[PDB]
Amino acid sequence: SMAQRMVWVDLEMTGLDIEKDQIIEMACLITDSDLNILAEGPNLIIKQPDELLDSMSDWCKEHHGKSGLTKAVKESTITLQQAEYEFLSFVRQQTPPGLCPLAGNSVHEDKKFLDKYMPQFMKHLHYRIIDVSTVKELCRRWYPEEYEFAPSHRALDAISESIKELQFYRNNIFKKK
Amino acid sequence: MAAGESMAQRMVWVDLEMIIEMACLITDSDLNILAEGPNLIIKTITLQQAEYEFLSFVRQQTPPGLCPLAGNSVHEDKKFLDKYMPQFMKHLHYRIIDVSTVKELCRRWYPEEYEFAPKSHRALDAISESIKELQFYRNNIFKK
Ligand SMILES: [Mg+2]
Ligand SMILES: [Mg+2]
Repeated sequence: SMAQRMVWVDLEMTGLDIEKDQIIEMACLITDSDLNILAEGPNLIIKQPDELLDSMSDWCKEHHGKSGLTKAVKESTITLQQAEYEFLSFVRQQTPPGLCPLAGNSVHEDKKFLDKYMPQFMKHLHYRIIDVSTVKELCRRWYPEEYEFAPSHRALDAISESIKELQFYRNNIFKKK
Repeated sequence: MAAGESMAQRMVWVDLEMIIEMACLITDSDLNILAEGPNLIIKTITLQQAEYEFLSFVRQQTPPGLCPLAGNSVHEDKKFLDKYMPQFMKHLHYRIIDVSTVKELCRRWYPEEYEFAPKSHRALDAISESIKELQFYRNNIFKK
């Protein structure tokens, strides 16, 4: 039951460089094994210095500017430690320790950034992941017709769409019972 | 399909076992093995030479940036390779085909079929087992 819950997480960062870039937005949801959303967790924008934001890549600067994320990061007073406190408290109240997997689209990158910057949060979770993008690639290869009809760079919207994408895959390309 | 799409839908299967043994091969979109790559030992050669070997192989086998890494819990292997074989990883897509994801989905949604699924320490045998496991999943829990 609770051991089969999933911890869905999406991150927005200043870039892909794990050695230099930081987390600027994070959202978390808790679903059961049937993808029913059980709990909506914190949706936080994490304060980061102005120099890193002004030094972002062209893709990151353009997109995080058009979405208003850069201005929100400039506006935020939430540190990385406070964000980890909130997320750790949420998952500790929602999941049993060490049994539930991270979930999302290409969530291995999010797992890299969380292992580096939120290690206690990741210590609460299982080591396996549920990568929706794996199912996406398998659907693109084996079910192109269904893939064509499958369903803002902000964390909450992205993770909601990830859950819906996996639900579409289960409804359309997995064996009916 | 259009010319080149079947090649763009190939998979680069890799496995690493800890002295580190590393093996790699290529499958088509239907999991048929097309070519076997190097099977190397790194700390009988150096990391840079082994990276060159694997990169030359995947250059001969997949178009740049289009094909994903594949394997069981391949995210850990990708974490290692992004740091120690970055030129090899730059040839690959950023998405992965994690057989462990399908394994978890089968355990949750198809437990009866899950009890029948396939489950040495050499990397090539691990790749073979991962391919057979994904094929079992396609045969038994995916839409006919
Ligand atoms: Mg995402
Ligand atoms: Mg996003």
